[PDB]
Amino acid sequence: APKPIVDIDGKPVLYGVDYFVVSAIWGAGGGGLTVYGPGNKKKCPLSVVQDPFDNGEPIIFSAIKNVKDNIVRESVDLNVKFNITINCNETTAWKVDRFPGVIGWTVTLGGEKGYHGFESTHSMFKIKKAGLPFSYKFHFCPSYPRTRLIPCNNVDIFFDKYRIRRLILTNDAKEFVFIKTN
Amino acid sequence: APKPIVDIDGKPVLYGVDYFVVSAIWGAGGGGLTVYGPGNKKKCPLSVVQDPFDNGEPIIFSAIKNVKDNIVRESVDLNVKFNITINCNETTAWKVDRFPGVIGWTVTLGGEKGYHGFESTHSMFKIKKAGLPFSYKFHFCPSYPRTRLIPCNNVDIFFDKYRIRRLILTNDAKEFVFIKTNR
Ligand SMILES: *[C@@H]1O[C@H](CO)[C@@H](O[C@@H]2O[C@H](CO)[C@@H](O)[C@H](O)[C@H]2NC(C)=O)[C@H](O[C@@H]2O[C@@H](C)[C@@H](O)[C@@H](O)[C@@H]2O)[C@H]1NC(C)=O
Ligand SMILES: *[C@@H]1O[C@H](CO)[C@@H](O[C@@H]2O[C@H](CO)[C@@H](O)[C@H](O)[C@H]2NC(C)=O)[C@H](O[C@@H]2O[C@@H](C)[C@@H](O)[C@@H](O)[C@@H]2O)[C@H]1NC(C)=O
Ligand SMILES: [Co+2]
Ligand SMILES: [Co+2]
Ligand SMILES: [N+]
Ligand SMILES: [N+]
Ligand SMILES: [N+]
Repeated sequence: APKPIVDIDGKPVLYGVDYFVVSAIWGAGGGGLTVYGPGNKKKCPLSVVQDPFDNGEPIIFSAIKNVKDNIVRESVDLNVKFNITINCNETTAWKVDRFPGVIGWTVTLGGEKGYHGFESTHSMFKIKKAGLPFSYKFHFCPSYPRTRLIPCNNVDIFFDKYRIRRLILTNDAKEFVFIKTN
Repeated sequence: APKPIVDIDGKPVLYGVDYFVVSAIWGAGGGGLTVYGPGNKKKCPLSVVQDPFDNGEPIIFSAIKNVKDNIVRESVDLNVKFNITINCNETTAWKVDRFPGVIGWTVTLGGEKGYHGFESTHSMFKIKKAGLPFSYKFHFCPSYPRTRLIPCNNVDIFFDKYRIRRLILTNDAKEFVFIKTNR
């Protein structure tokens, strides 16, 4: 079986539980994850961004299949959402999609949950071990049937024209640790 | 008070207890610390090197002042040694010195403990927080009087001509975590 993902305290990361997802590297690159709109006058729609000032907002992982031990494991497709309320008309779940002002594929909100065909895989992410203590990266490469529209890639930070730290699909990966919220 | 140094399990690092001192970064940069000679036919004297293949050899920190709670704290001068036996006629304690064949100041064996003579400060190291989870660097800059011979600097890894991974004083710092050997 794939290895369990562990949190910063070495305990298994679990589905249905709030975690902060926080940069493993401190300083300029430090910060957890939150949401923000395009960055100009429009408030909506939202994408996933890095907050440089704090550990960000709580995130919950949801399993695709029934996972009886409730443990999140390496390189298994899963769903991701922020456990917060927002004022845009969309879910708080992550997906890969086009986002205005950003070339390429962005991690946005408005994601779906579960498998129900090709497009639902655009809401599936994998968590893989990275090269720092207790650290992981997000990777997009679903193992469920889908079209070839979105190429497989790691998730990393990209500074947009407003210097908002967007998460996008790209060759390199951002390293994160998981910190149980409570 | 300064914060405790913590080990990879988040427990305070203690004086007089064995730890492996292991690279925070995996892959090519991975491995703990051990000792090796100048790299040619001579076995002696020894310097501190990174073993790329495993967590290395056990290391013990010793306090310079009396530390009642026995906890190693950030930015406090301390002594470092390997808790191993060697076949060179020197102590297993770390110090900064010139080492045969290596340009600049190297972390070698043959160190002293405590504070008798200005030379003994060349065996004093500080552990400072680095920018990765549970990660730290060694910094040489003693807080006790000494000669101006050895400049303050961080400790990092340098591949010598044999590709032996020497620890030297330099601007950049190698990030390490501490793993209790009885774990
Ligand atoms: C998701 O966020 C919710 C909204 O913050 C959390 O529920 C809230 O938890 C508060 C304590 O942190 C408590 O005041 C509120 O009563 C509660 N609000 C509602 C509408 O339930 C929720 O936190 C979890 O669920 C509740 C029932 C408590 O057991 C918390 O300790 C749990 O963390 C967050 N997480 C989940 C998985 O829903
Ligand atoms: C320093 O290294 C010594 C030599 O390896 C350790 O002592 C040895 O520990 C062995 C168990 O790992 C035990 O078989 C040997 O009897 C013992 N050898 C001698 C000469 O004592 C020492 O380990 C600590 O002390 C011993 C007595 C046990 O209590 C161990 O559990 C301790 O870790 C190493 N550490 C120190 C602080 O001396
Ligand atoms: Co070895
Ligand atoms: Co005297
Ligand atoms: N916004
Ligand atoms: N040697
Ligand atoms: N001296």
